[PDB]
Amino acid sequence: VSLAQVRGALCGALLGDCMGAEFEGSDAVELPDVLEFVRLLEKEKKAGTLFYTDDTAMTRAVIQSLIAKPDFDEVDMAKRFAEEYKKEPTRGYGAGVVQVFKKLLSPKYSDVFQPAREQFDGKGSYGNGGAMRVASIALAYPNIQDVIKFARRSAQLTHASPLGYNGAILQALAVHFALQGELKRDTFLEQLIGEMERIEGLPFCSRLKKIKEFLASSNVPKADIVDELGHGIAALESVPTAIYSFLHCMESDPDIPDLYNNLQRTIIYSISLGGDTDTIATMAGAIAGAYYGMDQVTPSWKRSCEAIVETEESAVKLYELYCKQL
Ligand SMILES: N=C(NCCC[C@H](N)C(=O)O)N[C@H]1O[C@H](COP(=O)(O)OP(=O)(O)OC[C@H]2O[C@@H](n3cnc4c(N)ncnc43)[C@H](O)[C@@H]2O)[C@@H](O)[C@H]1O
Ligand SMILES: [Mg+2]
Ligand SMILES: [Mg+2]
Repeated sequence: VSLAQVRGALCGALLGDCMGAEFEGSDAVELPDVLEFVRLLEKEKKAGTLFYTDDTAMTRAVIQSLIAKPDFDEVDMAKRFAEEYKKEPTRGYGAGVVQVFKKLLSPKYSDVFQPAREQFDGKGSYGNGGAMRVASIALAYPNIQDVIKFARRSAQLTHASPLGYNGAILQALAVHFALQGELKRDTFLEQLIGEMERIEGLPFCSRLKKIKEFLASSNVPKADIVDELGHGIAALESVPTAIYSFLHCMESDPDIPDLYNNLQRTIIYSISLGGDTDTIATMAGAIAGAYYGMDQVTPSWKRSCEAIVETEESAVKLYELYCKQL
């Protein structure tokens, strides 16, 4: 695993969040809007015109916890989540998860997992908020067993439903396997299916099997992807879609100009799917970034993003943590 890959993953996550943010929840977004957006963005004279959202706010909190406590400290991490919320509450947090932060900030809970368990009448959140921030677990911990147990724990601080935390594990594993050289598309899916069959044993495996079917077809319409995989706030309806976006964009897409590289193509395609665009693109962007590396994060794109320099600095620190774990 190279510095290029860790850098790529975090910068890809940042780009996906920043670029996807203006379209999130849009019923009307289609590819022409996204292509226009990109060509305008590339000519913007001022840097830093795209602000990040909760997806990145929580990512940065995860990273600062991993650097402060590299053996993984869920109490430290919970505190950083709640304090980040308190400091910048308008970044775009889910309507449910705010109550978790409020309870963590209160004196009443000793068990930092207990607020999450109380969400949605004790069923817990099945939102994608655990998955949107989880990439860095795969960037800090080379051992897959660590990736799984820490992805799960980091997610369970807000997402107590298995759909929520298994979605976070799935996203962490997709980044993990993308880091392993440049696996062939079919090997990558086989790796993910193998792991999720064990973990769920099966909603996420079902979606991964559909993905295998889609990848074996040609010219699959957006509507079929949306209808079968989803583009929603639920982890089940967003994490597989992000994985699909990444795997699809390993090859040319006839509607996206081939002057865009694979990572750019992945982000554009993700956003073009509509729905939860900042989170699907932040997840697909983390996976693509880990896979292709920083070579595909172009200067005109990355300069557009709030906190790019801090993000690059944090990628160097995560890389050193990863190397130390070896
Ligand atoms: N929240 C948004 N965007 C909405 C607009 C934001 C607006 N601009 C603002 O500033 O307020 N995006 C971000 O949140 C998503 C991830 O949310 P997370 O999973 O962290 O949130 P939460 O746990 O609150 O769940 C989200 C919603 O899912 C439904 N839900 C979840 N579990 C449920 C359950 N067991 N039963 C019923 N409903 C459940 C609820 O509708 C929750 O409010 C990302 O997209 C991020 O970008
Ligand atoms: Mg957001
Ligand atoms: Mg979102």
